[PDB]
Amino acid sequence: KETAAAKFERQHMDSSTSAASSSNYCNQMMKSRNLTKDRCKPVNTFVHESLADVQAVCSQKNVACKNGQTNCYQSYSTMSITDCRETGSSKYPNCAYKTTQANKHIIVACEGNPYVPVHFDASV
Ligand SMILES: Nc1ncnc2c1ncn2[C@@H]1O[C@H](COP(=O)(O)N[C@@H](CCC(=O)O)C(=O)O)[C@@H](O)[C@H]1O
Repeated sequence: KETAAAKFERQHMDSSTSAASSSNYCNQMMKSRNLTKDRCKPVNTFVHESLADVQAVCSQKNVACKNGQTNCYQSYSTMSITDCRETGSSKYPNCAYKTTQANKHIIVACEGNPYVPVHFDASV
């Protein structure tokens, strides 16, 4: 099946643009990345940095993960991100999201060889 590293790129990487322009970004992105298939995925973040810059986080600030593992890393720099969060009114199969652009540090869990993000833990 899809590796954890590949799923991360699918769910969280969008190096295309440097930021969210349109208010339908999330609606569009959540559909295309297969995140509205069976249910509406309620919350998701996309990172608008290069894959190299994101993978480099795995050699930055080591921190605990939410689940208590210690293979999580905080980015030294703030990154361009978009937070997608389902509206109060959203109902499958017409999944509806609010798009919010931010610049924040990301925290990711890293694993494997090469040692790359496999989970998006938080932005801060
Ligand atoms: N440290 C951990 N290492 C590996 N898996 C973990 C860890 N911790 C939990 N999992 C479980 O494996 C999934 C893979 O991480 P996602 O990037 O897909 N999921 C984000 C939602 C996306 C967002 O927030 O933008 C999240 O739930 O934070 C987690 O949802 C959790 O069920």
